[PDB]
Order: sequence, then C-alpha cells, then structure tokens
Amino acid sequence: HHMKNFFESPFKGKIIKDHIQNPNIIAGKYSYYSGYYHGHSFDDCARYLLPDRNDVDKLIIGSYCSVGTGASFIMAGNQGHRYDWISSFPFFYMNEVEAFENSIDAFKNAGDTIIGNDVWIGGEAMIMPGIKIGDGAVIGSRALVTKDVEPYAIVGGNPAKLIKKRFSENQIAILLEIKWWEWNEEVLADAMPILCSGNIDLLYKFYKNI
Repeated sequence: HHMKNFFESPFKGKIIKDHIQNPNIIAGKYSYYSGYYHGHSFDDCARYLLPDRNDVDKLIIGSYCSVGTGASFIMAGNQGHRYDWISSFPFFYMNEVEAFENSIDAFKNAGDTIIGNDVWIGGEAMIMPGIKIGDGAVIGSRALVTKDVEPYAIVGGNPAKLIKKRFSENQIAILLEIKWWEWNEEVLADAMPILCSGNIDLLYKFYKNI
C-alpha cells in the first residue's frame, strides 16, 4: 500500500490523454499535468470519479491546457450528502447498519466539469462539481472555483473571484471566432511565432488568409 511518485522530475510533465485510465476523463491534444509535488497520476486529480459507470458526471479537458501540481476536480456531484435533508449523513451508503435499512439515496449529479482550450491551472487549484471554465482562462494557484469562469478570465482566491481578463472584450471576441486550437498542425506551425506573441490583430489577419 505504498505511495509512489509518477514523475521523475519537477521539470517534466505528462500529456494527460496519453496516460489516463479513467474512461470518464476526456482530454484534448497536448494538455499536460505537472504533478511531481503531489506524486499521483492525473487520474487521481479527478476525485471520486467512478471509472465503471456511464451515467455520472464526466471530466472534460480541452487542448493546449497546462495543469499544475495537485490541482483537483471534485466529481461525484454531492457525494451522497443533501444539506437540504434533515441530516447530511449518507445513511444510504452505510448499509452495515440495520437501522439505516430504510434510508433513501441522497446522491445527485452536478453536470459535467468542462475545462476549455488554452486553460492554465495553477498548483493546488480545486474545481467544484459541475463547473464550466471558458477557453483561455487562467485559474490561479490554490483558487477554489465555485462558479463558472468566463473565457480568458484570470480568477484567484478562495472563493475564486475575477481579477481581470487577459485581453479586451473585442480581442476576446476575435479569439473566440478564430479558435486557433482547432487548426491543423501545418497551419498551427505557420502561426507559431504569432501565437507566441500578443499580436491578436496579426493572428486575425493570418486566419483570414488561411
């Protein structure tokens, strides 16, 4: 029952879609997890995600995302606790107690957890159940994300709050139209020096000439 480190070094991550074993995690190309400081593979970032059921909330991750060490995505909805029932205790799941035999299942799904494309998640951020995070967002280290995150928003804190957006509203609108994460690798390679800059207007010109 020993705990092992899946990462040889702080300075090497692992591409998520190449290493996950949980079929209820879906991950896009190139997105990676850098998990040296917490040891476990990315599968264990998806807490309480049942691997053997097709009717539970899934964890969906876009392309070109960066996930920091010990980030977690809380799955399984309410985990069998209803705070609007008289007790939050999950009687239905403790079936070794005769007194609990007529208990009722409190479990509720929350909806899928959806991480967009080009999302940078800092170390030990924690995403609550059912949350949607827009394309281009930045989730600060240790952010406790209780609400959906707008595209290109930088959020931080516990609870997480908007700090600022990465670009202006008009610039964001341009990026959401052109969706560079959908480009094939030949087109992406040609755009690479522009993508490694802030020149959204130039990328727009590039896109129009594809």
